[PDB]
Amino acid sequence: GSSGFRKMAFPSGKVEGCMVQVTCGTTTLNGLWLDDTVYCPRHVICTAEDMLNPNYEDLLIRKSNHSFLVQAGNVQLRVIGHSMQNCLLRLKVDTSNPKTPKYKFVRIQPGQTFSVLACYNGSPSGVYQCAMRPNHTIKGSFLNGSCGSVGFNIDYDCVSFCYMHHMELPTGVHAGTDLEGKFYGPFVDRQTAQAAGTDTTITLNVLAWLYAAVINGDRWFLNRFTTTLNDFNLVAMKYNYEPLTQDHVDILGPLSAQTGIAVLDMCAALKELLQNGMNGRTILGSTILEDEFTPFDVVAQCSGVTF
Repeated sequence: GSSGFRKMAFPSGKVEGCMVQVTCGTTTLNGLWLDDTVYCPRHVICTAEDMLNPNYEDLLIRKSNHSFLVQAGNVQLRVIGHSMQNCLLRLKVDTSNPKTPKYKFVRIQPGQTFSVLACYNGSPSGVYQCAMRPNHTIKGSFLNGSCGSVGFNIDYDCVSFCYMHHMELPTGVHAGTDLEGKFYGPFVDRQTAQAAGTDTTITLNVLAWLYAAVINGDRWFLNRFTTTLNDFNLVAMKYNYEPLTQDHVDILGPLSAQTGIAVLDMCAALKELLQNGMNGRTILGSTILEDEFTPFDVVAQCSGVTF
């Protein structure tokens, strides 16, 4: 047994210095501060009510430069200009962020990983690695209660801002846009049922997670049965799981080598936890199967065999 899984801590390269808080009305979210400009989700101008059907074009002409309170710690950046870029809100401040790095605005895609700086109430609370699900969402509990946080990659001395968090979908995943205000995926910045096809559980991660568990003591969930790749995916879909490809099986080769448990034998164990549940039982201090951690996040912390 263990006290839970922790995700690797990646570099930030002074990205934490570009974080500020934007407050219009009763809403307060995170924003990106570069030079003399501030970026943040435009729904910061919407009160809980104006979410069922907001027309930002008019909700904006009802705000001035005073309407916005930009904070950089105990320091306030005075808004001397405001415009709108798609779903982002552009704000011109009366000063440039001294610790602004060489950057650019790229727009990655599903599969590509990037670091994300989560902000609890404001202060930076860690940099994490996340990938863009094929449906264009991201699974991470650290983004809960956040918003307006940013994702990026570092190449030498240049920061590549590629993402901004807007709203959390009821399915537990998060939707964001690139740094031009254009959403990644069929999502929108309004309160509406739009989380269709985001409830699919990532088999690859659960498995990895299950390996991470075995590596730290948890074994009870390991029966001595087995299953074919086909007979597994049969159950995979029944419970809304990603059918596993022989390709995915390769990815889980390092861990299978380390623990000495064949990937198919780990599936027979998973298939059980899906047809019977855990029964108030636990795995790495969890009563539900986790899938926020990829095979790489696991191998990272739980090193093991070297390659």
